[PDB]
Amino acid sequence: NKLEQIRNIGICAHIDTTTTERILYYTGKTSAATTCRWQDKVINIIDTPGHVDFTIEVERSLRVLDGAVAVFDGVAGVEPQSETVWRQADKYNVPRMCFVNKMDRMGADFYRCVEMIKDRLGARSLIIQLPIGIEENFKGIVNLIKMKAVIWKDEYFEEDIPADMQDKAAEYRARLLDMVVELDDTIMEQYLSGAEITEEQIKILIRKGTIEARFYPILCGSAFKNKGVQPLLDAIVDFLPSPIDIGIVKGIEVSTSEEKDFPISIVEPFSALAFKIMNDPFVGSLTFIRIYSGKITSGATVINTVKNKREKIGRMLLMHANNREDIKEASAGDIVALAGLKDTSTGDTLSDIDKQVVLERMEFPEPVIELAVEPKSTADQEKMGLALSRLAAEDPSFRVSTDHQTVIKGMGELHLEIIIDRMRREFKVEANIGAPQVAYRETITTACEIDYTHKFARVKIIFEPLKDVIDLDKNKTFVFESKIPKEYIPGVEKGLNNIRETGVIAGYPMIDFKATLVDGAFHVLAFEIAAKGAFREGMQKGNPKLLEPIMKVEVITPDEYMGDIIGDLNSRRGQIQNMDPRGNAQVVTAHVPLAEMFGYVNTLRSLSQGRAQFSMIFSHYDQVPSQVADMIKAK
Repeated sequence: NKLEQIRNIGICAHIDTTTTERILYYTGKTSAATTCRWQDKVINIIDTPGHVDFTIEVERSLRVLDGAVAVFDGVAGVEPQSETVWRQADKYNVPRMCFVNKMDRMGADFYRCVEMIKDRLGARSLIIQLPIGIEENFKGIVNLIKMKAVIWKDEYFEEDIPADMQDKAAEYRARLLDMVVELDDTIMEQYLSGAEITEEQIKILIRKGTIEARFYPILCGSAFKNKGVQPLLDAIVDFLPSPIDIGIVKGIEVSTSEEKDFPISIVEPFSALAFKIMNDPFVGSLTFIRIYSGKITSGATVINTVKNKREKIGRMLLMHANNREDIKEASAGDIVALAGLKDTSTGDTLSDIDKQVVLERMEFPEPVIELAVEPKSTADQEKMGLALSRLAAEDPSFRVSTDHQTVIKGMGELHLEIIIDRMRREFKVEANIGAPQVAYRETITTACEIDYTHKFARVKIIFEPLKDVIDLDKNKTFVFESKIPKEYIPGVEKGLNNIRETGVIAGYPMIDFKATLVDGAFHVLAFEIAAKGAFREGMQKGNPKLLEPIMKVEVITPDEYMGDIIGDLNSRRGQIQNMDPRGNAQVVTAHVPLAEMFGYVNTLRSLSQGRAQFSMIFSHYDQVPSQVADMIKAK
């Protein structure tokens, strides 16, 4: 089966020639993904670096790849940057191997680095290699599976383990076997009875253990001096999962909103996730997708289930080390680039029309952070619009609005920082940005009726906080209903919708309420004036209250910092929801008001020596305390 021959991988390395360069040279004899071959497998190397700190992109990278190679600086050991990615991989139980690099550099200490992998990361390490020679003398590795040394001259060759290392080699051989036979009772009895265990036997258990994330095979080498890359390639093919081994992709069936495990299979309907959009001067914008089921041929019609818009498959490309290949068909397991797509963003799902699925749940929360923009001069206004809209399509969680001064709206600081930067740099737009503003909201607490007359039209309307209504069939923030004296019912809606943006307390939009038009009168046209007065006066009678965005904060930290981290979260009016041990770390889940989260990236770093990490998504609105409610009515 073609599907079992695939290896979808990331190479996670803190940029030191690099390991990935050596990988790419050996298969032949810049891209979001590169496809190459080793032994009898097709390897798809996902470029894991990106924003590198955005969080969303890192998790999306981890769902596209199926296994990972974690590369550790042989001289530095385990570094904060590598810990934090390793923790994210723990989240998804990504099958992983460790490659201890730079074994030729001054101070390179394989065994110190293995100790940090075991200690700092709490990873169960399966050492299948030992280094031969220290620093400048590093010459190769002892393969503990074959019990043989592999040496590189300056050509290479496999020989008996060097004499002065037979003690270490034979001791690690055992430690390996004790780890490996824990996954089977029969071979366990075979190893206990004294019989020799075959290499093929050992490779199978190592593979099972690696795929189930029971342990992590450790390898070493030197990409600089070009030593150890071939065995790493062999271990990638031998031990990292195929998409068959993953078995399922998680998602939602669109018609039912039911979450589901979708089987990875070519005979099931087509589905794919776009993970990077890359601009190319020769072929235009490329959308890289990982296909999880079904097939697409050029000319097929699929549907973008996040945008709910059809797309047509035109050009399809495979990226190799130094050439692109036009292909006319792609199928489950493949990673390919599509050209000329109309409106598809990273994170979007492309699906069969007959069965629509979404693979990355994409609730589009109302923006929490708002920024005022003024173009530098009257000229750039043309560039100031085309650029901000070209980016609001590539990213739907960003919005731009205008008051009949333009305003941009995002979901967090770093999110807006990246946009403003691409705005001035990539698009040569010159403008001036104001200071951020929290997107406060307003609601009513109690039901309130009001008969309002303008002169001459008169409406009589009941306002109700949705939490108390006795109806429904959907879930909108503002609900309209008219149990009516007039055929002008459309006129009341327009007025009510236009003015709720301007709330009664302090100018913020009113949300979470029904408005029931009951009875009226007439004598002209344009009832919006009266419906506005009803709202403007009525809503003061429903005990209106200011609302602030509350964020779901998820902090992954090593236990020693959690006391400080939790105390700081509570100083931000945060409320801890849960703690779960993951390895030797803790996952803290909290609700914190966005207003108290500015600069948390840098605070968390200084509180955890760089070893903690966090993610933040909009949770809900709730009422603001008295002290801040006065702080908001200040302006």
